[PDB]
Amino acid sequence: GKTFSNVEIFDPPTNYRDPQVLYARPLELSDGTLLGTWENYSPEPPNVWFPIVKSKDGGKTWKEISKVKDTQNNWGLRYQPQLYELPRAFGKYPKGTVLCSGSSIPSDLSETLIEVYASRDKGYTWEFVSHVALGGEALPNPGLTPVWEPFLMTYKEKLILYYSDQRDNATHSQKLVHQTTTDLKKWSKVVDDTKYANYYARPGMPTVAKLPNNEYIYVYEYGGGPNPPAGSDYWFPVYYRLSKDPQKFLNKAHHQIVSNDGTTPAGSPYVVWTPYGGKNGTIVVSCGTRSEIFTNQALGDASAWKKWDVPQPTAYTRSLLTFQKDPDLLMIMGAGILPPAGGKNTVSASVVRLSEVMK
Ligand SMILES: OC[C@@H]1O[C@@H](OC[C@@H]2O/C(=N\O)[C@H](O)[C@H]2O)[C@H](O)[C@H]1O
Ligand SMILES: [Mn+2]
Ligand SMILES: [Mn+2]
Ligand SMILES: [Mn+2]
Ligand SMILES: [Mn+2]
Repeated sequence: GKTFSNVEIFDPPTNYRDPQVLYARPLELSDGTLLGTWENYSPEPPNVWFPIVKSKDGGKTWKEISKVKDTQNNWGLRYQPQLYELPRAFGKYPKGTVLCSGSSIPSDLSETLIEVYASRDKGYTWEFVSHVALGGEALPNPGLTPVWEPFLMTYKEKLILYYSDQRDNATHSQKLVHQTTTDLKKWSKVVDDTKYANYYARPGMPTVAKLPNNEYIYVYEYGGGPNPPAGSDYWFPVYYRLSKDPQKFLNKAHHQIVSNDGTTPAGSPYVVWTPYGGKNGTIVVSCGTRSEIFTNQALGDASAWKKWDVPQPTAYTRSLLTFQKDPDLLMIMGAGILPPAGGKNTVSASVVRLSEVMK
């Protein structure tokens, strides 16, 4: 069998700094190997790194094979890792190269620097490729200028790196932006993806998936979005946009995700698409404040979102992975909650079948 529930990947030493672990991310290679990583809050020195775990049995067991380390800044690789496998070459990086992007940040949190590292041997060793984006102080407060949360995706002959940007700090508390490259070394000028006229709005945490009608779905948390629930004054509802050209989300209409029973997912979302479920496949979305998954089999029709229970617990930016050889299988991976986490975060995962979950 392929399914399992709550398999522990990593339990941190008890002396790791709160939250100890956070922000889990998985990747499936073209040979079926799985890699995984997370924010690893070790006592420094040495500078923090991103651990790389590998599974050859579809996620049932895991072993650390390497670390991605900051070789450039003497700061560490600290926040928001993202793994990606090149589906075609980009200059001297061929198809099957594994990228790890993430944010290099000094211990004192005074700067943020989105980097790209590459592995030419399926995750055993890593090399620095390029600096992408430099920002200011690594706290999510209006007026500071950090960059955060890289997400990588190919579109035709470009590689696009989507992220959150606080550097337009006189006009947007935070906005969503991207840059593109064709060689992994030179990055285009910043292009806006989503921004809101309310200064205090904080769209954040972009993820993107490709749909079978040649459209892309772009999902984010809309901080400051309308209709915050009773008692609260600011919330992070999950919104999305649809576009044929994934460099042009900025001019598209936005849509809140609300399931047919009225549930409104909020926080740190993650989207994938799988061919499972019909000609439109299934869009699957997780959010960071509840344990269910949200599905859509109508190409993002705003009235067609459903919600289903799964065994994987709620986690900040809980992530998802679809398996190429079996589109019915979905991995759900998390590394716990935002601090204070009380020493209790671990990295874990579950693999479910959508045909079983969606009954
Ligand atoms: O990854 C670690 C966390 O990141 C920092 O939050 C950054 C904000 O996260 C978002 N979603 O809630 C926004 O896009 C960013 O502004 C936080 O300090 C830390 O725990
Ligand atoms: Mn243990
Ligand atoms: Mn523990
Ligand atoms: Mn439920
Ligand atoms: Mn079964």
